[PDB]
Amino acid sequence: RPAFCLEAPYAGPGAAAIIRYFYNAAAGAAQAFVYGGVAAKRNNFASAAAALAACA
Repeated sequence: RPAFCLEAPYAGPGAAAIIRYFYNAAAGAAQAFVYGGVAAKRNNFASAAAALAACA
């Protein structure tokens, strides 16, 4: 499992309210989070499926 899959989700400083997915390693699950539209980190995916494919 890539190390970035352990990062906490990062909304960043933007003002958009975009639904994105992160891998929650403790939950063994991809979960939705709000991304502000800038300054993304790597644990940040378009869908649950893309999160799981990278990290599960």
